[PDB]
Amino acid sequence: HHWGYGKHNGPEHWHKDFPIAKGERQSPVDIDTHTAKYDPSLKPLSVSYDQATSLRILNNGHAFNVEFDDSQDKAVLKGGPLDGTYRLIQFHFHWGSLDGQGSEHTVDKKKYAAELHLVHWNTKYGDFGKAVQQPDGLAVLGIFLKVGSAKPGLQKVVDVLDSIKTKGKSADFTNFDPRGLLPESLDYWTYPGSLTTPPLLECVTWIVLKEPISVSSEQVLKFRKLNFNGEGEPEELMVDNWRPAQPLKNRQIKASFK
Ligand SMILES: [N]S(=O)(=O)[N][C]C1234B567B89%10B5%11%12B85%13B98%14B%1061B821B326B%115(B%12724)C%13%1416
Ligand SMILES: [Zn+2]
Repeated sequence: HHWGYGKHNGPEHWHKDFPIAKGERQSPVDIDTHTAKYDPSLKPLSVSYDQATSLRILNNGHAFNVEFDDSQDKAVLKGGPLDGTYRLIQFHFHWGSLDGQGSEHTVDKKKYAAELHLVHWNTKYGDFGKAVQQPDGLAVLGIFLKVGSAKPGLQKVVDVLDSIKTKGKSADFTNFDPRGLLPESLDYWTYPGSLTTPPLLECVTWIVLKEPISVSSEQVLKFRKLNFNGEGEPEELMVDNWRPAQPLKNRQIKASFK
């Protein structure tokens, strides 16, 4: 009886196996733009993805994951709220069954069609597994998707999804440049939170970009043809793989922009 997004194993059940689900710094959260405060102590954000080496794309039964070679300092996130250097390990999306839902973070309670998460670990901790035992182990760059014009930098991902339809399937996915998934502006909000999936670990410095990227209805429709189930099992479309907003508790959301 594994965790998932259904009625009997979804977000309202996760706390039974992962009691940190009811913790003091869970994600995602609603970003109340009027309560968010500009923070002059934030340094410029540095997203340095020129040398990123992608390896593989994987359907893990919850999302599709594009995985990178993180054995050297290549694709790194620095600056902003971060102390030190965080290495890109993978990215994935959360999306809806309909265009009106799919994001995990919300903005004044607005839900976007999807949300991209670029996951990075703090290189002072040596490896990802050690980083996830630290309160500043991870940084996730979150980017909202709205439906409108196509995102040409996404199409290579969309086009390989047919080959990883079911849980456990993977495909080679080299030479993919995640710079093509970024909006023009790096204006962002930041707060301390958690992974939004089990194990829900409270390691994450969240950096959520204000500017969404636009993707086409056809692009997102292809996300929604993936399957949660494995090959030869009854078809359950991979849709609505998002956790809703959690209590803000004793936190403040800071803005990089005035
Ligand atoms: N939405 S999230 O980025 O908080 N969680 C996604 C994960 B997938 B699995 B991979 B590993 B586990 B799960 B957790 B991070 B990485 B990424 C770790
Ligand atoms: Zn995620």
